[PDB]
Amino acid sequence: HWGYGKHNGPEHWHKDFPIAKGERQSPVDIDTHTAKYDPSLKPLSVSYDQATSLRILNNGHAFNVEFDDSQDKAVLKGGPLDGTYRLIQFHFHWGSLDGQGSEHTVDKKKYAAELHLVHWNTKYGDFGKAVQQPDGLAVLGIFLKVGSAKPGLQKVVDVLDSIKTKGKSADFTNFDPRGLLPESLDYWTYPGSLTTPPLLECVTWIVLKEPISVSSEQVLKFRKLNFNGEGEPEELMVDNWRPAQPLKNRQIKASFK
Ligand SMILES: NS(=O)(=O)c1cc(C(=O)NCCO)c(S(=O)(=O)c2ccccc2)cc1Cl
Ligand SMILES: [Zn+2]
Repeated sequence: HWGYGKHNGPEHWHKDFPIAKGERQSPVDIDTHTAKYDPSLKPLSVSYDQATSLRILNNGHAFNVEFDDSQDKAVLKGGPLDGTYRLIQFHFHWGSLDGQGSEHTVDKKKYAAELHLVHWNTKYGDFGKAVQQPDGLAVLGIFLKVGSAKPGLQKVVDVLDSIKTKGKSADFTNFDPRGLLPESLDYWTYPGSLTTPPLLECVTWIVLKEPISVSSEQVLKFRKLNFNGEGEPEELMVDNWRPAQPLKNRQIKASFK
């Protein structure tokens, strides 16, 4: 039932998912001036050499690229984390226009889109168990701006025609997520939540400072997807982002400056 419209969008979610109004909700505005530099923070370790993508699915909220997470093949560690998190999926949030679409903001600035690489803590054995724990997930968030194309994104953009509507899925193998990363791994980090129902408070957020640029034609192709299922009235999949939530009793830490 939940989604992103006037009658079922973010402002409604708390009815079905009361944690919506909880103490560590995501996303947030990152006020770069009040973020605390922490010189005890380690470089982030992104080991994506042997990642195995399996598929791509339109779930009627976004598209998820799924990975085989049955072995330590694509892992995040270091940075603020204790131990090892395995990549399960990535997806994006984006706008109807280039001036909005990101979930986190930087000094109130909205980017065209935001990439989420979702990982789970191996101490909990799998994803379903991890989401029930306060340190279960680490999500690496990367901002997209419109400018030069990202060559490494094009394989994703080119398959979207095949998964236009809610419930459609395609085989999607040999996709290399390293091609979606910016040069720098400087980051902000804070404890928060899933940004979509069920909104569970289980995420260590790691948000990269450096955006990637993607072309207008690449993001235009994301906007051709549909929230509706095949043979329902067409509703373009745009503005699938939750706005900034109250920081409450949290400090955002920076790995830089
Ligand atoms: N946005 S996010 O905080 O990185 C985030 C987004 C989703 C998500 O896929 N949501 C559905 C569409 O985005 C998930 S999920 O647990 O795989 C899930 C899938 C489908 C429906 C609900 C939930 C986990 C995280 Cl951590
Ligand atoms: Zn997300």
